[PDB]
Amino acid sequence: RFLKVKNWETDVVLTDTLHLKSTLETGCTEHICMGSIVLPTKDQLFPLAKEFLDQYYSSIKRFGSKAHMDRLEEVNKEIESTSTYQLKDTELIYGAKHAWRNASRCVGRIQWSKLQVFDARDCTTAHGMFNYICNHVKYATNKGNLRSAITIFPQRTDGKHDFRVWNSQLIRYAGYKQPDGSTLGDPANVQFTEICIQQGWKAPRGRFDVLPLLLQANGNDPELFQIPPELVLEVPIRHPKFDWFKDLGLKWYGLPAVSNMLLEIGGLEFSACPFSGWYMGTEIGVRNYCDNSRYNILEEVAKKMDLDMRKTSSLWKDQALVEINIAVLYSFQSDKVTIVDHHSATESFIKHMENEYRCRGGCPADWVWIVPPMSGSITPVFHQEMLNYRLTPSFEYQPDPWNTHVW
Amino acid sequence: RFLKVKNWETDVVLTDTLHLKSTLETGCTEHICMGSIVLPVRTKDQLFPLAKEFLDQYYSSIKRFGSKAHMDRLEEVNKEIESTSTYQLKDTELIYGAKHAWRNASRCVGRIQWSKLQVFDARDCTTAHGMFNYICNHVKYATNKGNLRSAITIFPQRTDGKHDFRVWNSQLIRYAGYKQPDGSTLGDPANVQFTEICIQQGWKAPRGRFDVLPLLLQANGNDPELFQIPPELVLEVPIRHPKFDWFKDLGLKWYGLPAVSNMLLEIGGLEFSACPFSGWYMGTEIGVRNYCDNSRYNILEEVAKKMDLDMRKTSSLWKDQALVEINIAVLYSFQSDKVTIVDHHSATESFIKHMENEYRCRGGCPADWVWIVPPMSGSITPVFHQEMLNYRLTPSFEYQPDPWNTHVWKG
Ligand code: HEM
Ligand code: HEM
Ligand SMILES: Cc1cc(N)nc(C[C@@H]2CNC[C@@H]2NCCNCCc2cccc(F)c2)c1
Ligand SMILES: Cc1cc(N)nc(C[C@@H]2CNC[C@@H]2NCCNCCc2cccc(F)c2)c1
Ligand SMILES: C[C@H](O)[C@H](O)[C@H]1CNc2nc(N)[nH]c(=O)c2N1
Ligand SMILES: C[C@H](O)[C@H](O)[C@H]1CNc2nc(N)[nH]c(=O)c2N1
Ligand SMILES: [Zn+2]
Repeated sequence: RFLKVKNWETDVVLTDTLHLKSTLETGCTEHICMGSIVLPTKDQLFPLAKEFLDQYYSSIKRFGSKAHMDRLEEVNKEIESTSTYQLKDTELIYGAKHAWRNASRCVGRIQWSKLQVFDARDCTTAHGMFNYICNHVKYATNKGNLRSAITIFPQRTDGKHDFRVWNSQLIRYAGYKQPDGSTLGDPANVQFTEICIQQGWKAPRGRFDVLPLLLQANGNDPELFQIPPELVLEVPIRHPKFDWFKDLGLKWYGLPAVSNMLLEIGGLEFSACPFSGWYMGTEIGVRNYCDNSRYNILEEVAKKMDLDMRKTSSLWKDQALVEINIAVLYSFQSDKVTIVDHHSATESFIKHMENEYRCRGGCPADWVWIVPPMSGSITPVFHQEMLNYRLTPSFEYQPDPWNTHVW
Repeated sequence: RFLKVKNWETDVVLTDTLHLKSTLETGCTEHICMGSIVLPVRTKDQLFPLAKEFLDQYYSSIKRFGSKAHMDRLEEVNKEIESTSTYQLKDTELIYGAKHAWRNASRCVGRIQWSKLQVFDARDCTTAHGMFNYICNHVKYATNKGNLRSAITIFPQRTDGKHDFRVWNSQLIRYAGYKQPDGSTLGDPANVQFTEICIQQGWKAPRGRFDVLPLLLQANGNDPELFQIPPELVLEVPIRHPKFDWFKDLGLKWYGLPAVSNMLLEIGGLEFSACPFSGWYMGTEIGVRNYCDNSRYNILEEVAKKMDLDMRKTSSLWKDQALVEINIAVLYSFQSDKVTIVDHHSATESFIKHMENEYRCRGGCPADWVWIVPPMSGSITPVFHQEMLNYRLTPSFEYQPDPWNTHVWKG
């Protein structure tokens, strides 16, 4: 019931009580751990609402007060006659911040309380969505000095009137299959790119073409919009020691903005809720650039470095990997675009865990995601035991909408 | 039930049916995953089912399930249990058992090799001197002048839990750790506690940075006794770097034979509390963990100093650079001296092939991702992108508490 986590580098031991307030299911059983698997009515709504409002009033130190009780009553009245309810602005802001706070896969949660919430619940059209998104992009980007934000569109109703952003991130590059047999641009985005072209996008057929947005409002068929190019801050990638690096032709965008998730607050479901913070360097340099199924540039870089690629045991992949990541961090810094390195981010996260343990009785955390994809054990999170459990409010994965939507 | 795992790099999907044979528990619940927690006297009653389960597996593996020889053995074990409260394994079953514990070790990336274990039966051993001799022979055999061979030595099983055989060293070969009055550590900080016990037992400590610890061996629940492994049997590799000539002057070396001696081997409900086993190193065990953990030799700073990396900011990735160089050095030194070692690229790649084969032939392969993924360069290895299912099969290797915590001292 009371659980301990040990840090094996420092011997520090923390006691987790927060997991008892856990609700959703992990996918693990007593017989089998699924820790590494990427994806493991009116009567339903009111307990969810109550649970949420209870934690809200408790957080503003007004638990069991006459405003608490009054609010529980009002919401129940609204559910009874309307079959849903509307959040107060204060509750929406709290819900959003807590969904980030509870994101067990997110290393960057030391920041969770600083989130700027943009209430777009008055939005009715795809055009409205595009406006709100450009405003999000410009506010968050802040000429390179990034600020975390989320923009929240209307909640699911009967689920036939869903707001969805079809893109997985507000800003991503296109991917194209070629007669050549290989892939140009980002192979992750090949399918989406074709859906764009099929909806009518004029693709420039380049390696780094910022995708158009495909916005769906009120359950209607989605529409295409190009983000104003001057709102998309991008960084050319150079190395502080290697002159030739720049000639690889590499760039990345400054704003990571996840747009395919579902925000659940008080049992209410926000299917379009793009949020953004800023990059940890490894996301770009390790995953985006070096994953086999991504830009996959390791082979080319090692070649420019004249390393011995005859034997895996020369660690040429590893040498090149480091240099790629040095260049990402360098390029972002030189251009004054907020980025954080994996040492600095994981250290801040240990500080955040300790804060959450003393202040909240725990911090749900998924070690498989929290440990950076390079140099794992030289960052402190590697040595830190973590307990993973699902708290609400939460962000949840949701399936790509093209498998769901009917035209 | 059919469980599916996906590789996110190749889109290859596998189907696990073997997790259905799993009985022991994980630490996890539908409400909490303890995937990253390091640690998440038997009855006649419980024992025959465990025996039966084991002998059913064994007899199935040999294509003799339900044979007269199968039923004979079940009856003979049944009788031996009711009569004596325990039972003895046939050599054939011991070997199979020990091979399977390795096969089932979900935290081990080296399992492609599981069927080649050399098993040394040391169940006739009665004394600590007897244990020392068995261990020397294991070391010499496993070492094989650098052409390492995997081996396990199995001492007598638990009886009443008052007469346990134990190796007190966590590995057969490890370096001493000495805590100094100024709070610094000399040698390996991981072994300070054990070193102090060896000293209290009368070991005369050389007090250098790489002093091979003596063996502390407990036979038959008796107080442990100390023994020095003959030095000529302890193969070591001085670490140097192919391009950096100053690297030798750090004065690093490491031993070639990784040999885990603190685990418990369970077969058919029997418990073997002393069962040292050994294979060969994956480079990162030494170059990443042993050298670069902050609570181990911690040489990152001193290496990056000699490399003249910019150390004023973590975002230079000075630590990541120094780490790659150290790991290059480890692999280079081992290869140069013809001591078996495997890089993390080659090891994880072989593991994926092992794992896919295990799915085809066996219906699954329990695997602990947290441990399988190497401690540097995670996602440029194929295992990072591989979904894994972790569950507990027997025969098994289990962690056990250190004996100085539990031992009744006789005097
Ligand atoms: C402020 C800087 C931030 C940093 C450095 C950061 C860092 C990260 C990293 C490295 C990951 C793993 C992502 C991956 O590898 O795909 C992640 C995941 C995640 N982050 Fe954060 N994040 C930040 C801001 C935010 C914000 C503002 C939110 C919500 C408002 C958020 C919510 C999430 C969620 C839900 C995940 C898991 C997403 C998934 O399952 O794909 N993050 N974050
Ligand atoms: C032959 C070459 C082998 C390689 C390259 C290899 C590699 C590894 C590595 C890298 C680990 C995790 C290491 C750590 O961080 O502590 C490990 C764990 C383990 N290995 Fe293997 N191994 C090999 C042979 C064996 C053998 C022969 C056995 C037993 C017969 C074995 C059983 C285990 C067990 C039980 C663990 C978990 C240990 C623990 O929980 O501390 N391995 N192996
Ligand atoms: C199948 C599936 C499930 C799931 N939960 N997720 C995915 C997206 C994948 C996961 N991993 C890479 C890719 N996600 C793309 C990068 N995600 C950035 C997260 C982030 C970083 C910094 C600031 C932020 F606001 C947000 C796919
Ligand atoms: C507390 C605790 C629990 C547990 N299960 N385990 C430990 C030993 C830890 C694991 N990680 C560092 C340290 N022990 C390192 C020794 N591991 C060598 C594994 C190996 C490699 C190659 C060939 C072999 F035969 C065996 C501690
Ligand atoms: C199979 C495995 O769960 C998968 O590759 C995970 C591992 N850890 C990860 N960690 C992060 N931060 N992001 C990822 O996309 C993944 N992928
Ligand atoms: C907390 C965490 O589970 C712990 O540090 C683990 C992580 N993964 C590991 N993986 C290996 N192979 N060996 C280890 O000692 C550890 N330590
Ligand atoms: Zn689990």
